[PDB]
Amino acid sequence: QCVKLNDGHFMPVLGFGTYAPPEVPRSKALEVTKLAIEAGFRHIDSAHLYNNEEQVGLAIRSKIADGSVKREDIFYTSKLWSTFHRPELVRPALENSLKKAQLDYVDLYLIHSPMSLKPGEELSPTDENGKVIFDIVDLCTTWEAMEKCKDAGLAKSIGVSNFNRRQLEMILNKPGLKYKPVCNQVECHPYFNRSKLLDFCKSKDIVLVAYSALGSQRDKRWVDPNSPVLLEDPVLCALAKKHKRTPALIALRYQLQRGVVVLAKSYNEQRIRQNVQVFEFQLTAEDMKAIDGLDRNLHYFNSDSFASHPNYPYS
Ligand SMILES: NC(=O)c1ccc[n+]([C@@H]2O[C@H](COP(=O)([O-])OP(=O)(O)OC[C@H]3O[C@@H](n4cnc5c(N)ncnc54)[C@H](OP(=O)(O)O)[C@@H]3O)[C@@H](O)[C@H]2O)c1
Ligand SMILES: CC[C@@H](C(=O)O)c1ccc(-c2cc(Cl)cc(Cl)c2)c(C(F)(F)F)c1
Repeated sequence: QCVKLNDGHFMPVLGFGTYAPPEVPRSKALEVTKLAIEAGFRHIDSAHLYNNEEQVGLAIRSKIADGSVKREDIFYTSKLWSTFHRPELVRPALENSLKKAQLDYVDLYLIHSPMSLKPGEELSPTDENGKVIFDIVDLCTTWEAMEKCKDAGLAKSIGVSNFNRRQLEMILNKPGLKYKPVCNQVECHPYFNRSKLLDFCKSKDIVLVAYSALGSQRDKRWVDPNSPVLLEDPVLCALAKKHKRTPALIALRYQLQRGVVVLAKSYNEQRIRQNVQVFEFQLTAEDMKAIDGLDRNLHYFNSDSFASHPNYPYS
């Protein structure tokens, strides 16, 4: 139930999203990560931005101390936040994540976003008028510092997130490139299937990783409340009736059958265990076709602040 990356390492096909808005107490992240591991999740997706590596790190070590799982069985993912894009800031930001998560290494270390921000300890650098402050960093130099982390054995694999094709090509055509990004974690779901980008990554042996596969958490901070609810789609519901499954299981299985590693966030014990039921059933060739036809080029995250960034991936 794993896929081989272009560096030889293997990543579980289903991953547990660990982001919850800050209004949720951080103790929940420690509990649901235990429930997710008990339910079958081995791939755990986190980030320095999420502010939960302390809790997710303890939940991993707890379930290891239980004997329920071993560290090698767990595929931990972290992300380098935008404020730490400069080369001298990459390795310090990774070992800080390692120190907080109580880990000697991360399985996967990502560039969280190509939209560089002003360097500093603050994650949302704001100016006097409410503007988020942008920065100008050559991401090829950022990637070089990621390569030094993989050679230092602090990240078994390295990759990117929220990169478009041309932003990927910039890395792929970098003189002196030592490692290729094993993955590119982007927003992907039946409404935003990213089919064109998916064929590009497959032709370079880059694993597409779908976040907001269940249509996101719909935070009013970033999501228009008038956008359609993904899991209330008539086609996904009608397929949920046909396979006696849930609309969510249809959305996750769709990504698995098309070669996309899927993430699934949930802070409810019953919906955590229900998500691993994605391995019990299968969709026909027709049903995969029906889901492909729901595409509407709709990304649920939309903000005017980032849309003026020169590295804003969408257009
Ligand atoms: N690289 C990036 O830039 C990036 C961006 C966004 C997200 N991510 C990662 O991807 C993960 C998932 O993305 P997301 O935050 O948008 O959440 P999501 O996977 O799209 O899920 C959306 C909502 O669906 C609910 N849910 C879970 N299982 C369900 C089920 N069987 N049936 C019905 N509803 C279910 C969950 O609510 P409940 O919690 O109440 O169960 C969840 O809030 C995140 O946690 C994060 O790790 C990465
Ligand atoms: C809050 C959750 C967080 C996570 O990583 O889970 C997250 C969600 C969405 C985005 C995002 C938003 C836009 Cl509008 C465009 C794009 Cl490309 C990406 C970002 C990012 F990358 F901006 F930081 C981060």
